[PDB]
This record gives sequence, structure tokens and C-alpha cells, in this order.
Amino acid sequence: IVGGYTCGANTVPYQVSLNSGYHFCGGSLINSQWVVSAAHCYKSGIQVRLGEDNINVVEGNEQFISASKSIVHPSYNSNTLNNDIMLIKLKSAASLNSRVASISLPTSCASAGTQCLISGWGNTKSSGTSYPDVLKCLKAPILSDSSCKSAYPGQITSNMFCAGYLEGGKDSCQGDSGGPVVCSGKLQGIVSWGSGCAQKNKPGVYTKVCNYVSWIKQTIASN
Ligand SMILES: N=C(N)c1ccc(CNC(=O)[C@@H]2CCCN2C(=O)CCC2CCCCC2)cc1
Ligand SMILES: [Ca+2]
Repeated sequence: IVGGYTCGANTVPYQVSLNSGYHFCGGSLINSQWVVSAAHCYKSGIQVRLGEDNINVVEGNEQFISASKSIVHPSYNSNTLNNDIMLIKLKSAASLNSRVASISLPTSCASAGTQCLISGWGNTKSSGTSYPDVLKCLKAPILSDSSCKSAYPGQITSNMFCAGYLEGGKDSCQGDSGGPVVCSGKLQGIVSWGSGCAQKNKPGVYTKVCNYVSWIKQTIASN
């Protein structure tokens, strides 16, 4: 997260870290058994890390649980990142508590101009590289689809939306991949892609979760 702030420990209790010997993506807890992340975060051998603040220090509220299965959206296209969403099942249910909590799925989408919260452990510099070890937060509005498509012609689909600031300076970035965009208490986006990070007229692009709620609900009920 570029241009954001330190969230504070466990203030984003639905935020998970996916680990395969190291953090490599964010995700969101949607109930005690299931996490939502980006399809581009798919790999085998995932451990889900819940209750994290400093991801390099054991602070006392963590739960580390291996994934039993991963389910990439059946229409994910790795070339365009259309349908960039996947479901991860925990081999054992998480113990839910005030530091380890689920985020609600949308019943409807959110409108442009709605303020959201974006969070993660990704890069904090817009040029170069620095990784934080505590969770970072960013308040960011949903942008109009026309500003989104103008920035990225021919690349935006109806499964994507942009959020952030066209003047630059504040954005998500590498290593925030897969993590949440929460608006009005609902998971509306997943950190997916963008050109650089926090660059002028290059806002972030997020998977449009409200398009996937029926898929999510049917998939978890059958797996
Ligand atoms: N908001 C941002 N600025 C931002 C946030 C997170 C990320 C991380 N995502 C990535 O690195 C993703 C994974 C695969 C290629 N990729 C890219 O962004 C490269 C550009 C992609 C390539 C595929 C189709 C759309 C453009 C990239 C940018
Ligand atoms: Ca920790």
C-alpha cells in the first residue's frame, strides 16, 4: 500500500496473509472455513495466516491453517486477469474472535464515489521497493467506470472496477494482491492489477466481487 497508514493491530480482522514459506498474497475471510483471494495468487501448498499484524513476528493472536483445496474461477483468464478470484478452503475451521472475523459478501454492488478500505502488506513505495511488516490501510473511492476505461483502454471488463486517486500518490501495490477492498461493510473488491503503483492516471484495478456472490455461495455449499 503506497501512501496509506498503519492500520493498527487486528483492526482489519478479515485480512489474511497467504504464506508458502513467505507472505505472497492477501485474502479475505468470508466464514470460518473459506477465504477469498485473487486467482493470480493461485499456487499449491498454501497456509492461511489469520489474526496477523506484524507478519514477521509472532504477537499472540495468529492462527496458521493449511489450505485443503483451492478453486480458481472457472473463467479466469491469466492473460487479461478477467475473473481474477479464487476460493481457498481451510483444512480446519478458524476459531472466530474479535481479531479473526469474517467480512460480509455484498448483496449488491457499490456505486462510484463510495469510499472503501484497502489493506495489505505489499510494497509502500511508488518507485523502488520497501515492504512493511505491519498491515497498511488506505481509504480510497471507487472511480467512475469511464475514468477507469480511459486509463486502461480495451483492458477493463464488467468484472473489474478502479479505485483510488487519479492524481497518484495513494494506491495498492505488489504484495497486496488478493486482499480486500471493503465498502460499507461489504467485500466489494480484490486487489488485482494496475500500471505501476500510485502513478498519475493509473489507478488500481479490482475484481468486482458483487458479480461473483452467487458463484461463491454455490461453490462453498458444494465443497
Ligand atoms: N493498484 C496497483 N497499482 C497494483 C496493485 C497490485 C498489483 C499486483 N498485480 C500484479 O502484479 C498482476 C499479477 C499478474 C500481472 N499483474 C500485473 O499487474 C501486470 C499487468 C497486468 C497483466 C495482465 C492483465 C492486466 C494487466 C499491481 C498493481
Ligand atoms: Ca504475526
